[PDB]
Amino acid sequence: GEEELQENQELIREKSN
Repeated sequence: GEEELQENQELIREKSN
């Protein structure tokens, strides 16, 4: 389905410290 983008925003979460 649409798991690509589901994951990318979680990568913005990881940008955290």
